Amino acid sequence: IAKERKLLQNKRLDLDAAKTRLKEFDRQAEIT
Amino acid sequence: IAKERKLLQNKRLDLDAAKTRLKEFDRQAEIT
Repeated sequence: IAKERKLLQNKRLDLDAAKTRLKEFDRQAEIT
Repeated sequence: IAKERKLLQNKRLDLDAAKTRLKEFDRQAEIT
């Protein structure tokens, strides 16, 4: 549980980096 | 022309970084 929520909080900022630059979190958030 | 193609070759790798991590280049490539 701590591993899945740690990778959730790790790759949440990775998808923040993927979505905020305009012009591993779905499955990880689902398992978490 | 050299400035627009330099920013093309600069931000092409930026959108490579944006698209290869799965789960400024459109307008720059159009002007170039």
